[PDB]
Amino acid sequence: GADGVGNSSGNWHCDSTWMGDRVITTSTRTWALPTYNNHLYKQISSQSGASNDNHYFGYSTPWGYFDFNRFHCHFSPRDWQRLINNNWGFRPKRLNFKLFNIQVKEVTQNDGTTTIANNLTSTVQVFTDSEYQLPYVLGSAHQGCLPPFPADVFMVPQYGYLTLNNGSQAVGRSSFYCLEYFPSQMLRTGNNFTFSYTFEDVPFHSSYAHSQSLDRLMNPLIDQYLYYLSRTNTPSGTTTQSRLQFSQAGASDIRDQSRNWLPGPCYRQQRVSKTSADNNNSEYSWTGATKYHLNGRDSLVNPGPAMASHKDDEEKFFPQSGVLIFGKQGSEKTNVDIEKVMITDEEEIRTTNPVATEQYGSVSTNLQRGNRQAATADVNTQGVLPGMVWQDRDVYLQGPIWAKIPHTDGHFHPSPLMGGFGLKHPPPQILIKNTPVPANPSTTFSAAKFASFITQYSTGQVSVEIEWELQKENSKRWNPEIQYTSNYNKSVNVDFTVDTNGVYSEPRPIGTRYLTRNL
Amino acid sequence: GADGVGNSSGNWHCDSTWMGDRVITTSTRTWALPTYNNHLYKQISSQSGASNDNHYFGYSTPWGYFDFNRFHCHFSPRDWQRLINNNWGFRPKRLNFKLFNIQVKEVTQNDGTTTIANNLTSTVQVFTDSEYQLPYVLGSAHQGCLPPFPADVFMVPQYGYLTLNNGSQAVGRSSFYCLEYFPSQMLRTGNNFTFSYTFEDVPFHSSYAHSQSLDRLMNPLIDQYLYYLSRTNTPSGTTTQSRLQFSQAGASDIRDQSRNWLPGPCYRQQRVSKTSADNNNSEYSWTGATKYHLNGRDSLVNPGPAMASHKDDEEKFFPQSGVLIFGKQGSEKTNVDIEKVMITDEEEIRTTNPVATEQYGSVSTNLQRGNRQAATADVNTQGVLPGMVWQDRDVYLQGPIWAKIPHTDGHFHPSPLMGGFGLKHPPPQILIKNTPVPANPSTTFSAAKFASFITQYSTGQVSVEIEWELQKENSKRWNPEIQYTSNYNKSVNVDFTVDTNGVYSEPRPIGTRYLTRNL
Amino acid sequence: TWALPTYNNHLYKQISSQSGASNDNHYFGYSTPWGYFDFNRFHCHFSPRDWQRLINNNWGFRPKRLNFKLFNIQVKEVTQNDGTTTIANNLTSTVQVFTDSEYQLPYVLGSAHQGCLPPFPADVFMVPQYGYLTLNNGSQAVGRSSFYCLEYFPSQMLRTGNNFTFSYTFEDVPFHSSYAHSQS
Amino acid sequence: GADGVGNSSGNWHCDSTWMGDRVITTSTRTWALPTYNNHLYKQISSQSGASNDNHYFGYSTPWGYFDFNRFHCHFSPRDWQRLINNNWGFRPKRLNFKLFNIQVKEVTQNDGTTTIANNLTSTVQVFTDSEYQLPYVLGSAHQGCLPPFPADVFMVPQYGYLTLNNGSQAVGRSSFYCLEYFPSQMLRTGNNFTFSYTFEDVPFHSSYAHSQS
Repeated sequence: GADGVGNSSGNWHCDSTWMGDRVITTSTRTWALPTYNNHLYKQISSQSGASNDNHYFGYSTPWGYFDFNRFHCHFSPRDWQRLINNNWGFRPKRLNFKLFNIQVKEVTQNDGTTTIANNLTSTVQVFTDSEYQLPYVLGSAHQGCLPPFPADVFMVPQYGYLTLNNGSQAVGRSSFYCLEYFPSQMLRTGNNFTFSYTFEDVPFHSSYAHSQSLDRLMNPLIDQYLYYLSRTNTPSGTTTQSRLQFSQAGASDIRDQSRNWLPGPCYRQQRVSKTSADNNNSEYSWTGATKYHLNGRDSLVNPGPAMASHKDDEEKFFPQSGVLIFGKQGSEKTNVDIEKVMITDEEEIRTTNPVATEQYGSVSTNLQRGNRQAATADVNTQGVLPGMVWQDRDVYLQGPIWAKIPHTDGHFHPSPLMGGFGLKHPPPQILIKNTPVPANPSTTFSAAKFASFITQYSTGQVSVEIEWELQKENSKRWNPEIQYTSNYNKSVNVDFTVDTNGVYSEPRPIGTRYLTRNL
Repeated sequence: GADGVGNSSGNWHCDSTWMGDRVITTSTRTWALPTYNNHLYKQISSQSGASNDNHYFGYSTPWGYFDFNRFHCHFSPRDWQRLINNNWGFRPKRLNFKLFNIQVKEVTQNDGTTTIANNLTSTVQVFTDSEYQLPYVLGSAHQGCLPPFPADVFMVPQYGYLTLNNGSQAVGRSSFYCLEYFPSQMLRTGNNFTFSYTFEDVPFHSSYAHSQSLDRLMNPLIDQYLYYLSRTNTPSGTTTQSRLQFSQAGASDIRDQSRNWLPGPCYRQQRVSKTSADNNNSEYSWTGATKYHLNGRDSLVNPGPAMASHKDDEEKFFPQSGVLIFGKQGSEKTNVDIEKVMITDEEEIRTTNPVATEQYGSVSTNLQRGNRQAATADVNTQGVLPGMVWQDRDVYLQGPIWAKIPHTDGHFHPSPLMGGFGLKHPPPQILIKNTPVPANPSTTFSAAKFASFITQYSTGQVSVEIEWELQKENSKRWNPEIQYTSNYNKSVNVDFTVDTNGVYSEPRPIGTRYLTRNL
Repeated sequence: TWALPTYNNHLYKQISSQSGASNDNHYFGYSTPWGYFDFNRFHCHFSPRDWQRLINNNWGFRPKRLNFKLFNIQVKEVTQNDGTTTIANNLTSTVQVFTDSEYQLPYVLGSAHQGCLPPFPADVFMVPQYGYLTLNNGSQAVGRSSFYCLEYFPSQMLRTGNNFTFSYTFEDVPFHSSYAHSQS
Repeated sequence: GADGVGNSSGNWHCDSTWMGDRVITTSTRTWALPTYNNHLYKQISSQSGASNDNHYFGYSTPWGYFDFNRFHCHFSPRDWQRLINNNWGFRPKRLNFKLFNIQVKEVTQNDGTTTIANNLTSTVQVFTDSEYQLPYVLGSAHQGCLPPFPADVFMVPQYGYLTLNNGSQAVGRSSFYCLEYFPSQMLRTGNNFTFSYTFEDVPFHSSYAHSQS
């Protein structure tokens, strides 16, 4: 804190710089914090009637929180292009955070019109847990981000959490956390708040696409010295007899060649098309879904393991849940049409990961003999076999930056499914509250709890700064790369700009992988 | 060794201390060592008639060995409760071992009654391999532990080993080890023996249970910004037509929400019930078992991969082999009833690992089209997919502490299946023998091998000390934890105490995980 | 977080029992405008979980030392004009606080009255009024009964930006016994 | 412990001296220790039929114990008379204790007559709790004192204890103590044992009678 009431508690830094190695990003927004719940905790549970897998049990706090998990908070559409086109990889070294210029208003509903006036003595209290002692809500891809466009004002979302349940009823192991029981900093008008954070080592995200499929690793000019079994039986006469022949695989085959590697694992998806006439007429939405079954209830697998989507020369098809889906500007919550959503497309992983809608391969069912013919079956699911390789999912732009690895005895390969950077100790949650002000107590002592409070809210500015590390590309490719370009044709509205009514919108999803590497 | 015959070679430390960080444990027992095999090695094989998977080939040595692999050796029932209730994790830093007060008796069977007298000149010889050159028998959960109750006397078990076989016949690669070909220390009455050992780094065992299921990671109060496909077709008229709608998943669904993680892998089990009337009438014991097939013979998977057992609000069911089973005091070897065994229950892993008796999930079989409806199948088995998490099995109390990782080119996540700590260099085996004494050779030279020896046995005391490291809990949970408590009601006998005949017994299994953490 | 009303309209009053009453129900005393803070109860200082390190893990405990303070004082004035009240800051108003520490007042604490700090940290509570009793005969005072004016102590007058602190040290006291005996 | 098997582990001090201020007393006895219970603990309870106030619940250990709680152990009838006639008060400042010359015999019941022979390799194990962690049996005025007359030989009594009961049945708070779970010193033939102790301040006992009512 500092001097106040007529002295600002901070300026607007809010700029982006590029040092040739690392990137430094800063952004600033204006927020408004209501009082939630009327200053009291409440338990919340699902409805009486409900599906067995829709039940939940939890609590809802008066507190509220700041979240920037999304890139578009930290990157303009132009700054995003110093990154994509020019770089193979990037990772989040370090960040910095602060709040300033806090001011608290009180409102009076007298008569039919409200009035709003400053309360200079009121306070706001803020803390960051940083010991990871609370349930961690971030990384679930909720709403309430800092707006992508710097001039908008946003509303701070409410905080809540869930724990173990049986039906709609709690179990004995379920925990209840009172946020009032942490140390926090009470901020009056002239006071300000700061903290800084340091990311743990994490591998770079890969913004390259491969220039070679795992099918073809070799030169066609030279034959292998290994043999495979080419032909099972021979035409000895008008009737064939069994004779085993062997061959060496050259450029005329290439399906029969020996290899050191296999594609990544798969957990299979249903296929649907964007053309409405192609798809079947029924509800398969839930029945045809791919699911995992945990403790007697089923849960859809929305992102799934990373897989190529539409195969080759079919754009029309995408896996049912297998992809991320973003909404356009101003889309309603429920039952919205096809042209309102923006469906992501991942074709860049064809070279390693298998297509989401097709089988991994085929495997031999039985042992052949003289009188019993061979047989085989398609394998729809694979775990990880020694000697396989894969890629991860794009981070895109408006998608999530990081997620927290659960605390467990084992985990295989931490990278999270939606995208981005798995962290064992991610950026800590920041929680904020309006301190309650009692209103006009009775003259005689009571001992009952106060039901009456002054109605008030607060507002101010918030600033975030992150340092990013870059991985440059060095490549001998002769011919030019594919780049991200805005169309040069004329239009009614420019892309990624405000319209005539002052509404900022994002036309399309933008993925991170354009530049090409060889496998 | 030291001065002897009238001077003791050691005292009894045998105590437990708690330093606030690490635990130090000591225990002392009295043992008796017979001579086995009549001082000679023998090969042993399975019976002539036998199942193809019951064959074995091996050897049986005169030597015998000390094993403490079990916690109840090192922990009383009370000492076990500063650990469980007060701590999140513990691991075995260091240990210490010694033998002392050796005395050797010789017995004469003359007439119809034996007499037993000291032999002061006889010796006992002891060694520890420590280079891991012998077959390692420990970790197979055999009998012969130090007794749990300090006042009992125990018998030292015989040592043997198995190697490659074909049928009941040996192969050419099978190895034969003569324990006489190691250096050993010959201990006479006044002599004593010691060595110490240091555990390699191993991750803490997790004595917490999770307060959140992997289903629910998020706050119900806020909607996601991601979309899923809610409804496949639309009622355009008395007949429906295909139209794709999308939706955002809030608290009213939660089965459709996007997630960054998946449950652990599964290899499925058959389900049985404790109520006798429920189960089917037949022998499915072997036929309905889950098995793995190695070199043309089948082997039951007794512990299996770690899984939750009875699901939710069904206690009555447990997986067929999927759990550990302990016997009560004085239970016979074969065909014992249901109320004699103590069946362990693992419900604490529901939040991550899937139930042992149910499928992992469902996967799409085929590609839909206009005229072909969607279809899907249940997946009964999963390997490890990137981005899954799981937990390990409880160590309990009377179960095994550690096991030795096999020496191999690769192994995934070493932790062993029964429970406890996988070690690449575990505590070395200690082997002990009675030195043979010839009896009255003939007056004329023979050159035949001696068939006649003095009949004798030895006894003494043994002491073990282990240092344990503790991991304290720091938690903001408001409401109280579940703890382990002995019932306060009156009873004929107290639990974990001797009866009226002086027989110590353990009433129930005690697992290590009570205190709760958030996922 | 607390809220302090003005009691009695800024004046002392003597109080006595009712005219008709049982001989053992009579009392004589005074009621002050002042009000007081009391935490005499454990649930103020211990959550239900923190209470379980103590019980399960320990034979005895005693209160070595304590520390106390008040901060973020703000004073509101209310206007009853018409049918609806309005409430606004008075920035120049003060609040005055003292601790006797010489044990010169009647000591009300330890009688297990209401008005503790709430057990749950998010609640707001109301500061209770202070009063005391002295010798009586029937409903009438005796000559030895004493009258204490709290205005006659030194106190600290706290305006909006001011704060208050003091600390205290317990005298030696034997541990409380949280064991039960295993032998009769 | 020390050298043994042909070397004594201690002498007989066993004397009384008077310094004009403080008294120093010493006494020595010979003991015999049987094995009790056949090397195992047993719970013990009262009989089925019994009065409500005669019920008890407890355990009986294989262990046995030394007790001198009685003056006649430490005072002859003559030494008792400097004290009484010549003094107003006395209190127990300090004590010292030891065991020595341990020898272990083994017995064979063969035929109709027993034989008894030395076992030189056998041991005896002794400890003192000193942290007061066991039930304290002493001070209940049981039998088994060191004899008053120095030439007698005595038998070491068995140890046992009681805890909470309801009827003849145990309650949940009742405790079970295994004496094997203490550190102890294992004494072979040539070994010996010692410890010393210091009394806390206690007021003198009053050996005067009043000359005024």
